[PDB]
Amino acid sequence: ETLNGGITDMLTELANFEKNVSQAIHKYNAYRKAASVIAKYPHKIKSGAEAKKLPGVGTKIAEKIDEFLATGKLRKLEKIRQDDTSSSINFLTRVSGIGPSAARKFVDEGIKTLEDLRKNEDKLNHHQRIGLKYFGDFEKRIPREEMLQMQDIVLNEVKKVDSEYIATVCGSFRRGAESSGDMDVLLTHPSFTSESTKQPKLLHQVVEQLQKVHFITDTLSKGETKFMGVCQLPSKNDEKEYPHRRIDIRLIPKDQYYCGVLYFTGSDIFNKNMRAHALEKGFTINEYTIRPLGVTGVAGEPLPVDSEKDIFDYIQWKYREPKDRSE
DNA sequence: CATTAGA
DNA sequence: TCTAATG
Ligand SMILES: [Mn+2]
Ligand SMILES: [Mn+2]
Repeated sequence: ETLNGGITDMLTELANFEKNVSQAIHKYNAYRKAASVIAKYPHKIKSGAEAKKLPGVGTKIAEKIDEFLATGKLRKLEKIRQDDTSSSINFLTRVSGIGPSAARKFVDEGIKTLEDLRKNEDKLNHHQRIGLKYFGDFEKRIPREEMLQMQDIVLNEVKKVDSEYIATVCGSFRRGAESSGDMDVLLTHPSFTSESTKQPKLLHQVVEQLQKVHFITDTLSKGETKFMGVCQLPSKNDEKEYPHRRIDIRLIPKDQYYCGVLYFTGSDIFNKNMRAHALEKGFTINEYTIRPLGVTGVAGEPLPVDSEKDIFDYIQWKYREPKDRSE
């Protein structure tokens, strides 16, 4: 957690680089498993060979550890850290819609900067076009104060269109959190569930409503169950306008909401931890259901959930307020 | 780990 | 269709 900090940190720097700049999935995958185990190691790794003893650690990585242990730096790390090309990929990538793939391609063509990005807006698809348009705002964190306003609006329309609609703003926001990165609204309705063959409109309707009133500004991607967009709070009695916010709305068949919801609320740890328990407690939990574990090894049969309660109950846990889903 | 765009 | 990208 800190005894091996630098070693894992470097390892990650390296890993990340292969995966992006180069196309070294293997090497890349190599660095992480490596970084993964040394992290778990209970003792200050004093040397190559020492780490070396570990699974995942080969000759190449050890060697790196040696140099870094020896001197407070890594050359190869130093070389990349400097290099404009790799530098450029790291950058372009920030644009919503630009993955490494395209990052590299652009680079190749010579699009390195944000300006260059503009002068060739044509080279970019809508998503990436929007990404660029909202580049500053896309980087800015969302104040709960703002999150509170947002959520207010959504909930209002949703209901206006259909009273039968169930919506949940999940994530960090849900979990109390001071700021959040983008809004995630979980959505479900009674006339939609596991079997009931769709009702795309179910998604569509609201998407519209939101737009209609100007909450939704742009569309990043929209399908019959998941829409990805951009939103914004009505700029008051002028002198101050609101940054553009990433927002994602998803349709869920009523019969999987809470698992769904439960889930998204996290925290990643809480999840796992919750999930680990369900296992002893004779169950299985995953993004949509929870099924009783059969002794033969495995077993199926989705239990019936009406609230985040039912689930706790199931694995007979303490119902944990989202506030404290922290771990 | 899955859903949407794209070309 | 595959491949990319966000989550
Ligand atoms: Mn979020
Ligand atoms: Mn999101």
